[PDB]
Amino acid sequence: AEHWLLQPLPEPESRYSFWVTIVTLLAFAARFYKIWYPKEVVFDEVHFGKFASYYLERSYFFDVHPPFAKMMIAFIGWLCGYDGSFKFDEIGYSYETHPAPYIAYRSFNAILGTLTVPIMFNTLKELNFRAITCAFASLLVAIDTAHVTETRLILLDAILIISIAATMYCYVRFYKCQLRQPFTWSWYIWLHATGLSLSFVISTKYVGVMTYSAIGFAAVVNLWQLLDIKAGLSLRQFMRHFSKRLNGLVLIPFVIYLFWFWVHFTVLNTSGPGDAFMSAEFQETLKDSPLSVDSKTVNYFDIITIKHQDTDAFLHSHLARYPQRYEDGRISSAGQQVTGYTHPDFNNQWEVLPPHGSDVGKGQAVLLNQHIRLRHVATDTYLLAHDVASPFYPTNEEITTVTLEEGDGELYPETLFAFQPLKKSDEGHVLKSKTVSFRLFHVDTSVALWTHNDELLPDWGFQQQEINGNKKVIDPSNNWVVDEIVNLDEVRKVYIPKVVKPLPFLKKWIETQKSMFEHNNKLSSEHPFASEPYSWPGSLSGVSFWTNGDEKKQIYFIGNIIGWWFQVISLAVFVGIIVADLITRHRGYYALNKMTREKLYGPLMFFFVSWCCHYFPFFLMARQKFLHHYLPAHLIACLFSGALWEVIFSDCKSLDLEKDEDISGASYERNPKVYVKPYTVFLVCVSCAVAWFFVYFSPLVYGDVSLSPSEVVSREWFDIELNFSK
Amino acid sequence: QVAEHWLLQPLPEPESRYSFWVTIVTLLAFAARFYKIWYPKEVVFDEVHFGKFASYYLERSYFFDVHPPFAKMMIAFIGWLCGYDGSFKFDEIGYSYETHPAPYIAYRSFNAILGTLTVPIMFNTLKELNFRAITCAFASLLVAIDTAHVTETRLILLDAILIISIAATMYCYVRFYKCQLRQPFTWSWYIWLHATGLSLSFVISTKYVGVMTYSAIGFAAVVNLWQLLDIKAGLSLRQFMRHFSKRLNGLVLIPFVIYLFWFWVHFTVLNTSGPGDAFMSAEFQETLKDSPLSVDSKTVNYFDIITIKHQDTDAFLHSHLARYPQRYEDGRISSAGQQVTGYTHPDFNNQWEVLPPHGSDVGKGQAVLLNQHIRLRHVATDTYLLAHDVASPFYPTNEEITTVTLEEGDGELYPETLFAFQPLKKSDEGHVLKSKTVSFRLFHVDTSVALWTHNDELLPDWGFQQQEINGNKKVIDPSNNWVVDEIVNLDEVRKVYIPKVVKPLPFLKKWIETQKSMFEHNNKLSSEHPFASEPYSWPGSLSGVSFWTNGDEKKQIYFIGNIIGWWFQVISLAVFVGIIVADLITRHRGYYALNKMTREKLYGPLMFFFVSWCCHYFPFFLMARQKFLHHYLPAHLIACLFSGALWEVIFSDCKSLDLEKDEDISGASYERNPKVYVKPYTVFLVCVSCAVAWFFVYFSPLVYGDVSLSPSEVVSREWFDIELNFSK
Repeated sequence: AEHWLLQPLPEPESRYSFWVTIVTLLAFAARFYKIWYPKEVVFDEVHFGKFASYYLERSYFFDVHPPFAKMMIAFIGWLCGYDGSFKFDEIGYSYETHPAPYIAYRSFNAILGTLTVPIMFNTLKELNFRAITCAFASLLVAIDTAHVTETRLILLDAILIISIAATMYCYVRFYKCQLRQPFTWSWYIWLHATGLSLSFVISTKYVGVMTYSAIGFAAVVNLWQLLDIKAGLSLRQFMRHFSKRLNGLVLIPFVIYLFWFWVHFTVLNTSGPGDAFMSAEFQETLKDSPLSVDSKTVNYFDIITIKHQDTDAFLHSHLARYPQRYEDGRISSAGQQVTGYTHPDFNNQWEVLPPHGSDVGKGQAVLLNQHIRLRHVATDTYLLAHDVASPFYPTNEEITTVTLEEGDGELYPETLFAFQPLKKSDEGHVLKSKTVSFRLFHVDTSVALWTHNDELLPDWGFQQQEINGNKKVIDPSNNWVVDEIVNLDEVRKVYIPKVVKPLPFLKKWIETQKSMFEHNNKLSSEHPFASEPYSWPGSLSGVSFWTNGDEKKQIYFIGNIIGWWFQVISLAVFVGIIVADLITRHRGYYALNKMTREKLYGPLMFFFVSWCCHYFPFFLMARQKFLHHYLPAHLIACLFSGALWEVIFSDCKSLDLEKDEDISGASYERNPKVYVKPYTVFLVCVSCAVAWFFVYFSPLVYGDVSLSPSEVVSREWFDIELNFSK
Repeated sequence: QVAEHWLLQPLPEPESRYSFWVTIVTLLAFAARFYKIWYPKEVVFDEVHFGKFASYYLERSYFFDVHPPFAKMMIAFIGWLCGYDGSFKFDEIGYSYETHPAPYIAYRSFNAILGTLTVPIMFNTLKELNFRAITCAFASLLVAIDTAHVTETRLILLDAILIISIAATMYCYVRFYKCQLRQPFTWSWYIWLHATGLSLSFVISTKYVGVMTYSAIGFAAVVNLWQLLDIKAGLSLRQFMRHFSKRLNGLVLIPFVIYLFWFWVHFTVLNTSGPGDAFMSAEFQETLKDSPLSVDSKTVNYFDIITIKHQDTDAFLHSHLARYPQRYEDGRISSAGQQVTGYTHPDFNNQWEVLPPHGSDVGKGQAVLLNQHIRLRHVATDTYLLAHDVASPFYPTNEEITTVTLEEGDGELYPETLFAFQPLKKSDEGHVLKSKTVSFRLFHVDTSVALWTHNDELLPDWGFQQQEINGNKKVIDPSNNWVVDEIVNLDEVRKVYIPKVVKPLPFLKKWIETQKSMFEHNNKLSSEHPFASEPYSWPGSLSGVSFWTNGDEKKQIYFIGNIIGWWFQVISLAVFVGIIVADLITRHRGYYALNKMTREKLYGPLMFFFVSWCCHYFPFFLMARQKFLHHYLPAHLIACLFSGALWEVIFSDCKSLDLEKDEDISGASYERNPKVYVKPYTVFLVCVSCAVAWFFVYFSPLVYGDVSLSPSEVVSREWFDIELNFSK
């Protein structure tokens, strides 16, 4: 496409500036519309918000994707002065109870999604297409429902898609500089800008290898043309092209990719949820967490305080006794009261004793799920649970205490407790203060100790929380932690500051990289929205991102079906045109003008092959896949479709059907007329249909409007299952 | 046209030299396949499947398989020629052919003939591509004495029929292409076109992997149609359309009719109900005649007295007046209830009356439906079958099965007497229960267990050494399967065998149903295999498959390629890619290193074999189902032709006359008869042949299974991921 791409622009710059401004303002309006809504965690915000928090805390985490895009999200949190306190644990968590800077994160993605549109516009402008063609192709991304939904939420895809758009643009700029004058300062700038953008693509997600393949193919095709003796280059000049492109497109981008891992390991210098994925040698490079520095192994004969996780109350006892009858007339034991108390005192102190007749001595660690006894230090009594109903809950057991003589006698079984782990995998691990949650499980009656703060004991229980034996052992509200060890040896009191051992960066990176590829290939899950590659170009199914049951509102991830089908038709029509051109030429019939062919076999073939690189490799992947994996291919299909329809509405005819205009010295029409009037009417009709669809699906893009069940069902077609259709 | 000047040359040697070498390599191939063909006198590997299918064809019993019928019908046809009746079932590996005489020597001999006849077809393929007689001999020798091709083609396997049909396809297509170059639309051109189509039909009618052979020939046929579409070919569009329509007919339409013909034969031979029925619709099964034996198989009605038989242990559900001991040997407490046991002999204590639930309007003579609640009354003790939350004698997690009195079972224990004949498939819920044909789980309604029994351990003296009957919590377990064997109280009107009225089904409907079932089960889900292997390991022959083992004699058959031969082919493929890349680079630079005739060999026959190898290798990387080393034998077969051809080219005078001039330009002078350096070429081929033959002899104990190896000799043959038996 040398003669086509070296032409002046087909229109004045003011027309391009007008249309790029309009489509950028539409893209801005579509992404920033109600950006504060929903005020809850949506979809994969549970992952990328959580990773932003771990960067701010400097806590080591593992993920299957490279660090760059997550560090960009974390960097916005850092600019907002966010500390990482909020964890984004589940979908539907309110941003009002724990203020994460979610508007700033969503706004950052909305900016990147908006800036993608003028990069797409300028890509076609640089390929010498008309301003209306550039506007239309960019509009197909500006008001696509899937591109809008993804680029307003705290997702990696806004950073991926802008980096792909920037890669395509920078490569087109590089290629025009290559056609005009190679080895100019501008040629080096655009080569290294293509490499930089390619680095950001692969540093966001490994699917970025498809963008390397697309640009790599185009760069190899152009290197082949420069290797031809007809190019007039010496082998030394060719080798200069090769070595400079290898440096700009492979070596420098690889150094920038490694730089993001170097930043990642320098920021994440504290032990965290990622430790389980790494070797002990890697974990030795991490500092102890600030929380772990105040943690200690619990031993037999340690005096401990036991704290409830949900109510912050301590397990407490005092010389007061349960009333012989509760207010409902049930009979209590008239035993010593065990209560939940929110203030630290001497009545919160329990000594951990081993079972009677055990060989277990002072300084041995308590293991999870081992039988223990708890002695209340202030009253010198054993903790006890029995078949007596609790004050407020007739089905739950009263928790009391017994004398040492009675508890070493007949009531011995009723004094047996265990620090039962929350997970069966954790049985037999060493109990530690502050870090190990457990259920305080009674061995004989099979209940867990529980407390609540919705109702307080009457005046006879000092308005303290009730402690009772809950029969629903698995209930997450039965969770306790050892808060303090009161009798900690001064040496034990002295924190043991792990000596951080250094690991060479390349060893650290190779280990993390192997773990990334192994976990990415080795993973199960399910996700009731996974989609095979054959369904993507049709947008035949989508993904539920968020639902509110009370308001009957939902966010649903789906493509603009009119826009996507228009692109499928465009791809099919182009294959038909190329096959027809090849057949007719093989018959000595030259239907198409040289300039039409330069558009078809240059920019359109470049986008078609680039789309193939972002679509067909997914048929070879056996892992879970989803519709969002097609957004890179759809982005290229928007450029392609805009370009194709300008060619179809151009004067494509050869001057002489019996003569090949590609023969050196043949006359050909250099400025094929575009039929602007019917072309503009056609583009307006398609744009109005795409805009109508975007408005019709806007309640599902924004989640901001409740739909009646009949309106929900009216948007269910193919394999689109929506919530609230009943 | 591609390689037109090369392929139109006279043969490089007299026909007597070709006749000499083809005879020698065919005699070697015969000797390698027929060596001890009677050994082992036992069922080996997949002989359990293909021997069994041969038996079902002879009995006319309907069976289902994931592969098309042609190759199995060829095996069955040898049995039919031997007067074999199909009595022997080939149920397991190691079953003796002496106790039940199947014509296994005749079946193995048929495959050994086909494996032997593959070798002269391969030889003649290269002869027709104008290669030297020694080149044809060497490429055919690489198949004649390959350990994998030998092992497969002497056992009762489909692969002998597949491989000869692929070899015949390649040969027939080369013959067709030479007729196309000389004079199109001759009688010989039609013969070879339809012979290519016929051979292609046999490939896809043997295994669906035969689509790779259609792709290889289809690509070559499209490339040649593309050359004939060229205005420079001098053909009118009418003459081109005549080529197109005749090739479409000979390579697609006729082969498809022959493929359908084998299914028509299959459904005409298999006209009786059989083990395949479970894979087909009731409408398909209505086209099958009943099985004679099942003349007494009949609808089970309420108030029928039945015997219930376990599928895996052949034991009947049995009960008697003896009681469980108050404590088992491990100290667990039993119910001290009446014993329910598995008994292998038919008696009066196997008799259970099928009763409807209490308060049902269901009368005598109404059919029992699958998954309906029922009660079972033991006829001899007048007690209801019961399951409860008491642990079984041997399995602490499984329930004890007992019986209760009528008064107690009609009282508080009523829920614990409720059973269902639970179908194996959810699709079969609400169907009529029938004796002998309908497998079910005997499901307890209250505790959600299935009745189960085993024969690895028998009850102690208090349980008369009978099988335990227990309530298995793993309901879905295939070992929980039961059948109604007999209806003891059957009325004379029902007793009279009811000759099912056979209903006709249109052939295309029958074929479409079977074909959908074939593809669904082939890509059903498969699993993992102690011998499954991935495509990347095949060209190296890095792992093999155990086919047979005898523990007493320490003998084994192991399926593996001739590693020297396979690595020589990998090197050959790599060298050719290097030659093509070097030719392309040098030409771009205006340097014409290679003579026109050398290029016609490289871009004609060698490229045809290279693309054909690619079609038989690379598509397996896109397949997510289980795969095995034998799937590469079609690609290896093509790689043998390729490697023989390539090394003749390397040992030829490949130089252009003028390195600055393209000899492909019209009117350029080129050397028409490039000299082969026959002396160093023959020494090279003899050295490689001696190495391949040495390897074949060294592995021959594992090909034939006929020699016991010491543990050190076994370990000396273990390399890479080759695990052999008796290494300890």
